[PDB]
Amino acid sequence: EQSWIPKIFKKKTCTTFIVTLCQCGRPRTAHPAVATVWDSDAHTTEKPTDAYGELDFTGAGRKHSNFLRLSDRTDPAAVYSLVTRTWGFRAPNLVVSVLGGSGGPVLQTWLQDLLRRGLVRAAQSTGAWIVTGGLHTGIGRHVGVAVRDHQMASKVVAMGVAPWGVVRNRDTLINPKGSFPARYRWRGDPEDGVQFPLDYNYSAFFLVDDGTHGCLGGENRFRLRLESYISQQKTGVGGTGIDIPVLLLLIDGDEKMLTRIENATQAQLPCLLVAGSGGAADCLAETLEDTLAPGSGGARQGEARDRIRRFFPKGDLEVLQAQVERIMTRKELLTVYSSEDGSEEFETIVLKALVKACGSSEASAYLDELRLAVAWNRVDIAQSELFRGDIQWRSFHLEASLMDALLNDRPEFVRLLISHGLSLGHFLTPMRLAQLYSAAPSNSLIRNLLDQAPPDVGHVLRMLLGKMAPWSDLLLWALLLNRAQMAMYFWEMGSNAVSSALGACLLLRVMARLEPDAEEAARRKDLAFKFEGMGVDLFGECYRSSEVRAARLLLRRCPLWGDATCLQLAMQADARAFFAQDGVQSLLTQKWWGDMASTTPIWALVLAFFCPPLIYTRLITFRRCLRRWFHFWGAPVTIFMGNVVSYLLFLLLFSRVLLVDFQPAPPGSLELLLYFWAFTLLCEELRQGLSGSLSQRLRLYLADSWNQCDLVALTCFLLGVGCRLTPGLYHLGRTVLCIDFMVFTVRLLHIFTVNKQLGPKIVIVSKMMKDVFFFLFFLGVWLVAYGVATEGLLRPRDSDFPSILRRVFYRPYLQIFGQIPQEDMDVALMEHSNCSSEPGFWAHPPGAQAGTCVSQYANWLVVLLLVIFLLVANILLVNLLIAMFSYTFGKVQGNSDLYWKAQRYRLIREFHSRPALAPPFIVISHLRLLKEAERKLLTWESVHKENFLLARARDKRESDSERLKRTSQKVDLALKQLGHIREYEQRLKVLER
Ligand SMILES: Nc1ncnc2c1ncn2[C@@H]1O[C@H](COP(=O)(O)OP(=O)(O)OP(=O)(O)O)[C@@H](O)[C@H]1O
Ligand SMILES: [Ca+2]
Ligand SMILES: [Ca+2]
Repeated sequence: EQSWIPKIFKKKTCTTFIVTLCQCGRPRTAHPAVATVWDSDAHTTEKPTDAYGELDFTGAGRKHSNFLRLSDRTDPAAVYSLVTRTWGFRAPNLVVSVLGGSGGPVLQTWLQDLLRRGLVRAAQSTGAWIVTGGLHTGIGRHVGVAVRDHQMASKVVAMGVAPWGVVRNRDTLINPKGSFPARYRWRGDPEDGVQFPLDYNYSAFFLVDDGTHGCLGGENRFRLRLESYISQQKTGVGGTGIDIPVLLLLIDGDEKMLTRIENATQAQLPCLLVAGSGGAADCLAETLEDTLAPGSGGARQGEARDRIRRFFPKGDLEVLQAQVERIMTRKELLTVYSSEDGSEEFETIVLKALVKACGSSEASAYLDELRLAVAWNRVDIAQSELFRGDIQWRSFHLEASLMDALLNDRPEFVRLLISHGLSLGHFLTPMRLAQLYSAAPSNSLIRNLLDQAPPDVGHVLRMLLGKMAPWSDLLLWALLLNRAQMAMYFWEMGSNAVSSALGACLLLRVMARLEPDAEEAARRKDLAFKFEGMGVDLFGECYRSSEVRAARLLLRRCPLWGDATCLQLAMQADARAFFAQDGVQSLLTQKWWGDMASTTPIWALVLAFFCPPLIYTRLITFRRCLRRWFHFWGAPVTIFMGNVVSYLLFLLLFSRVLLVDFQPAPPGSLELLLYFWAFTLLCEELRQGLSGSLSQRLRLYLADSWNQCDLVALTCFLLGVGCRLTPGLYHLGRTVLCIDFMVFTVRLLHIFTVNKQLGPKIVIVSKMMKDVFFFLFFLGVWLVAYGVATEGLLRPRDSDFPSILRRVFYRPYLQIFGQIPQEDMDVALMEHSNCSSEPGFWAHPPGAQAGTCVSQYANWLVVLLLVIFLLVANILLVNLLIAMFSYTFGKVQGNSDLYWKAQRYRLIREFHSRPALAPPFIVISHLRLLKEAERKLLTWESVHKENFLLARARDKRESDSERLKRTSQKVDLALKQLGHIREYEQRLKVLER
C-alpha cells in the first residue's frame, strides 16, 4: 500500500559541486557533469525517495521499524498524515521532544534515572510520542537505553529524526522499489567518526535528506516544523477532538540548542529546562532564578554566566547574551525543572508549565491539560490550576474528563469533577455504560461473565446471586470492576446506604469466592470487609438516634434490588460483624419473644406454659382474648419451648419402648404410638426442606448440620422398624434402633445453642476436632506399636484372630483408663506350668481372654514396656491434649462468639415459620396446612449518613498528623512571603540613596 510514498516525498542530492573536497560535503569520484558558499536549496536536486521501508533490525527486535527518507523542504502535514494513517500510529495524546548534546560517552546517573523514570513512565501512561535524535549517539542513545530498560520490565512509541548523511549502513536502506522488510547492520563494528548507526529502540525514523554525506543541524528546520504542526493539530475524530500538547525538554547542549529553543519559543511551543544538565541548560535556569534582575549590577552578570555556565569560546561574544534577552522576552512559555535532589517526578512540573503556557481563559484550550492531569494521578494540581475559578466550565466540557477518570480508575478526580455541579442524571447514557463495562481489564473475570451473558447486567446478577437513580448503577459498576475508591465514593452519594452496603458486601464475597485469580479475591475480600464495617458503623449511629424507626423499618422492610429482606442479605453475605451489633441483637431478641416483652423472666414463661390461664394475668407483659392467646402461643420462643418439651417426651417414650415394650411379638400399643410419633417427625422435617428452585431449596436445607442429623436419625429409624417387622431380623432391628436412639439424643444439643452463655461453647467445641484427630492418630500409632510388641513377647497359645485383636488393641486401650491387668502380663504373678513341647518356660495367666499360657522368656521387657506405655499415653499424650485445648479455646473464643451471634438469626427464622403445634400433634397443623413513609425513612437514613461522614472527616482533619501537615505548609507560605519581604527591603535600601 506504500506505493504512493515516493511520489509525494523526494531524496535530495548535492548535484552541483562547490569547492578534492566539496562544500556540499559529499566528496566522491566526481559530481554529475552539471557540477561561492554552498546553500541547502541553491545547489541541490530533488529526486524521488529511494530509502522508504520498514527496518527489521538484525537479531533481537520486534521485526517492525519504519524507515523513511525525506527532504528538509517538506510540509510537516504530509509526514504527520502518513504517520497517523499508514504506519498506524495513534494520535499522540502528548508529544515531548528531548533536545541537547549531553557531551560525553555517558551522562550523570541521576539524570539518566530522571529520564527513564520521569519521561518514559509519563509518556507510557499517556501514550506520548517522544521525538529525539534518531541515532545511537549522545542524548538519543540515552533515551533509547531508557526506553529499552522500561520495555524490559513491562509500548511507548518513540519516533526519531536523523539527517540521512550521518546514518551508517545506508546501503541496506537504499531501495527504490521499496523494502517492506529490511536488514540493518546495527551492530556496526567500525565506529568511524561522524557516521552513526540507528538505535533500534525507536519505532520510526525520519531520515532527513539535505544532499550531504553527514552533518548536524540539518534536521532542526524539519523537526521544528513538525513540532509546530503537531502543536496545531487535533487528536482523532478529525477536528472534534482537542489539541495535542507539545513540550520541549532540553538537557545541556551548546549554542545550537540555544538557537533551537529560541526558534521553538518563537513558535509558541512550551519548553522545560532541567536543572543541573550542564552547559547551554544551566545558564537559562540561572537567568530564571534571577528572573527580573536589576540591570545595574546584573547587566555584566550575563557575560559572566556565559563565561562560566557556557564555554569560553564565543562566551564573551554578545550574540549569546542577545539570544538570552530574546529568550527571556518570552519567559512565560519556558520554565525550569529543578532536580530538587533527585525529585524523580515531573508530571506536576510538566502540567504546571503547560497551564502557564496556555495563558487562556476559555476552558476550550485547557481540555488537553485536564486530560493529562486525569491520565496522570496529579489531581491537587488540577484543582489548584484548572479549577482555581478563573475559568468557567460546562457539563459537556467535563464529560470527557469524567469518562477518562472512570475508565482509568481515577477516584480523586471523579470526586473533584462531580463536586463542580455536574448534572450526573442528565449525563449517564446507555452507550456510556456499555463503554464502561467494555473497559474491563483484558480477559478479566467480569469479561467472562459478560462473555457468557448491551450490558445485560441483570442476567449477570441473577446468575451470581442464584436467580432465586444513577448512583446505584455507578456503584454497581464500580463493584464489578473492583474499583474500591470509585465504589466507596458512589456509596457515599447513594440513597439506600445500609441496604446498599450489605448488598455490596454480598456481591464482593460471592465474586471473590468465584474469582479464580487467587489474588484479586484478597482485594475483593478486603473491600467487602470495608463495606461491612462501613454499613455496621452507619446502622449503629442510626440505631442510637432512633431505635424503633431504624430497627423496625430500616431492616424489616423489603430491600432494593432483591426480594429477600435486608437481614437475609446479611445472612447470605455471612456478615458476622453486622449481626454482632447490639441493635440487631436487640432486634432479633424482640422478634424471638414475639409480642411478649423481651424482659419476661424465663420461669414466668414456663409457669404460663403449664398454666395456660396464667397468660391473662400481669405475669406476662406485652377479640382481645383470642388475640392475646395467639400472640402468646405464636411467639418463636414458645414454639421452641413447646417443641423441646415434646422432644423430651419423645425420647422418654422411645426408651420406654426400647427397654421394656420391645418384644419379638407384633408391636404393642406404645410401639405403634412411637411409629406414628416418629412418622410425624418425618413429615415435619419434610416440610422444612420443601419450604426452606426445588433443587436450590433442597440443597440449602441439606446444608444445615442439624437437618443432616435429623435425616440420619429418621432413616435409621425406618431401617429399625423395617428390620423389626421382618420375621427373621428381630435382633438386627433392635440393635439398629438402639444406635438410632443414640442419634436422637445427641440431637438434643440443639437446645444449648439458644442460651447466650452456652451457644458460644458449642461452637468452640466444633473447632476442637482438629486437636482430637491429632490425639487419636498419635495414640493410634502408639497403641499399635505397644500392643503388637507386647503380644509378640508373650506368645500366647490362643492366637485366635478375634482374641489377637483384643489383646493388641482393646486391652492396651483400657490401660489408659486405669484398667491394668498385671496378672495377665507379669509372670511373677502367674503360675508356672507346662503347656507345649515348644522349648522354654511358660506361665498360665488366670484371665479368661489373656491366653491359655504365655511365654516368660524376657518378661522384664514386657513390664518395662508397660511402664513406658503408661508414661507416654497416660501422661504425656493426655496432658498434651489438655494443652492444645487450652490454646485453641483461648484463640477461637472471640470468633466463635461472633459466629453464634450471626447464627442466632438463622435459628429465629427457623422457628418463626414453624407450625404452632408440637410434633406429636403437629399432624393437624400439617393437615390444616394442606409510600411517603419510605421517602421519609430514606431521607432520615441519608441525613445520618452524612452526619456520620462529616464527623469522621472532621475527626481526620483534627488529627495530629493533619495539623502537622497543615502547619508545615503554612510555614512554607510564611517563608515565601519572608523572602519577598527581604527583596522589598533590599530595593528600599537601594532607593534610600
Ligand atoms: N543501535 C545500537 N548500537 C549499538 N549498541 C546498541 C544499539 N542499541 C542498543 N545497543 C546496546 O548498547 C550496548 C552496546 O555496547 P556493547 O554491545 O559493546 O556492550 P554489551 O552489552 O556488553 O555487549 P557486547 O559488547 O558483547 O555486544 C549493548 O547493550 C547493545 O545491546
Ligand atoms: Ca493548550
Ligand atoms: Ca429440622
